Amino acid sequence: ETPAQRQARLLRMSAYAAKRQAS
Repeated sequence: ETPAQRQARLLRMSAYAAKRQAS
C-alpha cells in the first residue's frame, strides 16, 4: 500500500463515517 492509497481510504472511510453512523 502507498501513502496515496492509504490517505485515500482514510478520506472515504471517515467520509461515509462522519456522514452517517450505524449508531
